[PDB]
Amino acid sequence: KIEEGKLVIWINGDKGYNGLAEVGKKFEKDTGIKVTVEHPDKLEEKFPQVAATGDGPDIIFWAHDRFGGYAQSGLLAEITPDKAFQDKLYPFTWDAVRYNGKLIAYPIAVEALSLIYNKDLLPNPPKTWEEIPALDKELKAKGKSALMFNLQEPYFTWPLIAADGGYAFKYENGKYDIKDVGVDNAGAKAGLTFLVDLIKNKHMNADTDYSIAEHAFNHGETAMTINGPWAWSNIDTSKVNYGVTVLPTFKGQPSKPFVGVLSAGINAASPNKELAKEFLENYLLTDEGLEAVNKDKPLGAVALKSYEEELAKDPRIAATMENAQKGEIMPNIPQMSAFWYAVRTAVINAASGRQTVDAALAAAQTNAAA
Amino acid sequence: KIEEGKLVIWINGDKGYNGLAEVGKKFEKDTGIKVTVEHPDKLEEKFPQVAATGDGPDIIFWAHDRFGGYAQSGLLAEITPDKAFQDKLYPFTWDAVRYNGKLIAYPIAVEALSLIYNKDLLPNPPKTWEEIPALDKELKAKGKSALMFNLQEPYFTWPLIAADGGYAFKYENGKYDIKDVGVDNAGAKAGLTFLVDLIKNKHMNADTDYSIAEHAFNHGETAMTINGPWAWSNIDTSKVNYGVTVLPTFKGQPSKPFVGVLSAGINAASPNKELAKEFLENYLLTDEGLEAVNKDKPLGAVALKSYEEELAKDPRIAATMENAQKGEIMPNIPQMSAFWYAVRTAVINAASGRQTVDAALAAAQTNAA
Ligand SMILES: OC[C@H]1O[C@H](O[C@H]2[C@H](O)[C@@H](O)[C@@H](O)O[C@@H]2CO)[C@H](O)[C@@H](O)[C@@H]1O
Ligand SMILES: OC[C@H]1O[C@H](O[C@H]2[C@H](O)[C@@H](O)[C@@H](O)O[C@@H]2CO)[C@H](O)[C@@H](O)[C@@H]1O
Ligand SMILES: [Cl-]
Ligand SMILES: [Cu+2]
Ligand SMILES: [Cu+2]
Repeated sequence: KIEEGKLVIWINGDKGYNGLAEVGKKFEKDTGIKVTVEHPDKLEEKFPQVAATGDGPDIIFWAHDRFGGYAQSGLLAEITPDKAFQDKLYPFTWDAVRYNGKLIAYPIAVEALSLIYNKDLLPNPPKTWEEIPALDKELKAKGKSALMFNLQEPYFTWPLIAADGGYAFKYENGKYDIKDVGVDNAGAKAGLTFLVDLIKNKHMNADTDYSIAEHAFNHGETAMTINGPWAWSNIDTSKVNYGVTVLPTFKGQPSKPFVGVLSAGINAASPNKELAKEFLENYLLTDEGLEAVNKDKPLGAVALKSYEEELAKDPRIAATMENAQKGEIMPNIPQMSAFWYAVRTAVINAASGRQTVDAALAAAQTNAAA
Repeated sequence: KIEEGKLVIWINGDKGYNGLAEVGKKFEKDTGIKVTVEHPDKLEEKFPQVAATGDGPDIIFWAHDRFGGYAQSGLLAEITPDKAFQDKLYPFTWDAVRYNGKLIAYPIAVEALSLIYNKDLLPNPPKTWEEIPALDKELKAKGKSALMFNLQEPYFTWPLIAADGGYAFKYENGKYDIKDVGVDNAGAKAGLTFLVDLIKNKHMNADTDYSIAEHAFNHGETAMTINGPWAWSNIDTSKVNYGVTVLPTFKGQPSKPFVGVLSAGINAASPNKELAKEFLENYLLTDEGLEAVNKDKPLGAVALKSYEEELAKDPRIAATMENAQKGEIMPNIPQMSAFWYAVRTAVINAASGRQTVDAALAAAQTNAA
């Protein structure tokens, strides 16, 4: 079970958990309540397992797409901000955390992937995916590469897969049709085929993951990476002269990243719901609370209107929002976990050459629709 | 082709490359010759590909096991230390880089994996692999795990596989029989099966890699990890109260890590062979040079006698040598790269459940021979 009189928070290890811990220290200084911030592996998978038994964190942070599943499984407390508090956050961010008519988490920030590039190696970033092999040929001659990014998580490859027509679930008449999946269509096939060709022609390696790409970019081994706002801090530290910009187009069309709203849900089994509410509304979701987290690892475009307006002039955030507008907000429906698992397998199997692109996506299509 | 009048060095990203760069800056300061230290991805695969076309770095750092393969391909210059310099290093480290009667690299340091444990979480670490499932169950109740280590590179799982009888190439009377491969015998199958069982029982995850394990240990999420001396610097930084100790036994037998001698080879295509020799003999392989590297990322037990003497009181190094004594120094023969590729595939396939242990090891056996 969950311990009373304190708060346990889970957040992913790529986020500003040290900053969040500082907000927690302030909370403790004011209320005497200890806040423990943890970053378990696979937390988005563990949470539903442990929460069902009445254990786990008081508060879970993740992108909003996971939350409908958690809500449908009875794992989340309905949140009860008054109208005054609601007015403090952008309406579209509340939309991301509304499920079956109820608010099931507090929205924190809007995230989208951008192209990040080393201005020393590449003063002019490429407008198109198609020119990346040419850039890589140039750079390979200097002992570098053009582009490295996490190929192990479909989140990162999705923008390209979606560009020419791939989609998750078709929206119609105000709801997602979970039986209409867009993962094995011509557009999705074109996008994944391009990625696989990049690997076949040795411009990328199938096993490149988050840490490998981050290392390479931050040590100037590769001219570009694809990543979210949380990654800017480590780049700052590495002293690389970087820019953040619109993702490359594919077949003349915008890459379409899936947009996540980082959100904080309260465990239905928590005996500290009021403390969790006070922490989130009166400490984290303030100018100063968001600053503490953002200073650790940037959040993106925060849900709090006041602080968002303050940071909006940041060109990196402008780029983030440009990419977000070109993409689509993720659904929060329970079927999303099945979608992501299916596409994850498809990309890994196609990238490694274990399956053809056609075979991989045909299977994912079926798997995603249950 | 390689640029004349400078030095390009490749070394793995887990080593003290910044320390090495400092030795390089000292070289440039004294000679005007710029030294560029790089740490490319998959450099042990990269080097032979580019060196075959006469490009690549002037100097390549890797464990000695890969060097016999490079030499047979003609990718390395024979090196020419006088006897006075050779006597500066331990004969057994020179043995590791002797191929076809010739010295094909400079030995730098001796590496072996040890068990690293969080003293606060686990004051008395387990002596056996067999007690790990019960330890994990107890720690899981506390929100921790018992053990996380890199399951993606067979280097890290080899000690368990070799514990009860597994081996690469039969070594008899001072010679390796490249036809007598021990990767699919009862011992190796017992070892790998125990590993796969840990995963099946959720005590470990098949996808755990170097970064995941390092993060978990250095943030106190797991009580133990398995790693080499290069890892200690990041643990120091993390403030985890750690100890370095003997690997757990399996079926009553010591884990048997493959011991590596970090070594520096000179590209046969380098136009700077003399500069490279100078940098290596007169700058790197000195108490000051090695200290610079070691202070960045610990080297282990260095090949240079004088400096090894000076660091030998370090209990972490003593534990490293105790594990090394229980293991086996790697062969340097050309067949090693085939051996490693085959075993890596087998461990990953068995761990993921894509193939049975028996089938994975049988394929590796065939591929390695
Ligand atoms: O890759 C599938 C994965 O995508 C998204 O996860 C993102 C997350 O939104 C970001 O905040 C960041 O942490 O990177 C993650 C990808 O590694 C979905 O939110 C997640 O449900 C899904 O499994
Ligand atoms: O995993 C196979 C791999 O094992 C050894 O590589 C070690 C290396 O010796 C250490 O210095 C350290 O870098 O970790 C490596 C494992 O990731 C062999 O030397 C290497 O040939 C082999 O592929
Ligand atoms: Cl819907
Ligand atoms: Cu963590
Ligand atoms: Cu590197």
